[PDB]
Amino acid sequence: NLAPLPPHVPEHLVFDFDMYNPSNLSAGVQEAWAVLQESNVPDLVWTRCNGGHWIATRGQLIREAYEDYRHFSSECPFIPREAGEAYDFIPTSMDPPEQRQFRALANQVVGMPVVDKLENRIQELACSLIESLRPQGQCNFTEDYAEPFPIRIFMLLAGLPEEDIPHLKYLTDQMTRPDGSMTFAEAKEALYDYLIPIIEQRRQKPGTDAISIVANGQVNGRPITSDEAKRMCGLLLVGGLDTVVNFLSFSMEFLAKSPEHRQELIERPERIPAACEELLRRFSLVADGRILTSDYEFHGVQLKKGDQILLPQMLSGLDERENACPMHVDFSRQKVSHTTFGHGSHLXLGQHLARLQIIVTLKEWLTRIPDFSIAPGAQIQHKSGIVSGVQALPLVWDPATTKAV
Ligand code: HEM
Ligand SMILES: CC1(C)[C@@H]2CC[C@@]1(C)C(=O)C2
Ligand SMILES: [K+]
Repeated sequence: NLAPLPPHVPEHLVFDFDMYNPSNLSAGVQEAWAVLQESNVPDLVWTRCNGGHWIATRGQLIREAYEDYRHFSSECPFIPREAGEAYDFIPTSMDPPEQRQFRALANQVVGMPVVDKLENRIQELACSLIESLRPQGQCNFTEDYAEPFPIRIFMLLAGLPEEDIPHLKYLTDQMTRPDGSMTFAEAKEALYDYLIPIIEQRRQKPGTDAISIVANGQVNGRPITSDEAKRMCGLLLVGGLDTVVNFLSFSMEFLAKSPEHRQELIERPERIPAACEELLRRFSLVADGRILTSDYEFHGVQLKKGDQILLPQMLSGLDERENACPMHVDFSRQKVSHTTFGHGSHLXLGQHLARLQIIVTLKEWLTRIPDFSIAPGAQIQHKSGIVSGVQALPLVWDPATTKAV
């Protein structure tokens, strides 16, 4: 239900948006969140859902809050409070000064030099999967590509067996879009239960994989601890298993529904990177937040120490104050403004990997299957959370229109 309204919150600021089951979900997730930017809604609102918390609804406030880590701490970055309290991943649960030293280590395993080394295998995997689907004239895109394409690459990078994917994917999903079977704390402890023996093993006998690299790594010139390594490796798993996996499906749902936009990319494939950026804006999908370190008056609103504030990364690029006609996809948009990969000191460090995976998927798919549609009669369902997603995406095409390459 709705948590009782705290005394310090004026009733005129109440807007009971449920980030885990938003009212207008049937219209699309981004559409469902964009209700927070309707004409009657203030820049900063209180929702009584999910224990009660603030929501910044506009790009300007979201950006300002991500910059001000002194007032807006990452210590408790998830809603609901019990999830944010249990959340201890590194670097995300940390503020400067201590946070930054951990970013360099994470960059060693998923940063640009690593992405370069993996790029041929990434390309190869996309081609392999797509060629196998091509003659079928149909797929369940979420499970036939959106999942295995990013996840098998992450498993390879981390040196984990592919048979472990269903278990790990289940756990990650419970931390971002819980189905009610597990609390965040339970899913976290299970993920750590998995990692503990692996980290011990790889500190004793290091390999070349990501976990070995992190577990035996150094931070600001001193050895990382087993526990710090566990808390970082957990985060890396969530990133590899539950980000681009969802994003690809939003993109592909859009392309199937939009023949005019596909054709643009078939006629002019060099536009694909710009298209990637515009889609990252339009189908932005992350929303986490921060906790107030002290009482603070922010844009005329009295925020109280300990208050949680959702700062939906998703909303910045959908904000008409940041981009004209924001629900329209324009691959030639001149200034594509978004905070899809975050803002401030916690900027996504997986973004080279993410962009490569998106760009590769678009290029390799459109080359082989230029003409495809949503299965006739299908209604695409979505699920909202910390990272939002597509429940299923049945696609169809005429094999005669495809090219084996
Ligand atoms: C479309 C794909 C992705 C999106 C939209 C995305 C989004 C984000 C966002 C919004 C943040 C900031 C969180 C915050 O400020 O609290 C973040 C941080 C982070 N992301 Fe990504 N991400 C994506 C892919 C990836 C991938 C593939 C990885 C690979 C491991 C990854 C690893 C990380 C890490 C390690 C951080 C923490 C940085 C820090 O706290 O200093 N992300 N990401
Ligand atoms: C918000 C994120 C996308 C970012 C990387 C994975 C994620 C769910 C986190 O816990 C930090
Ligand atoms: K915490």
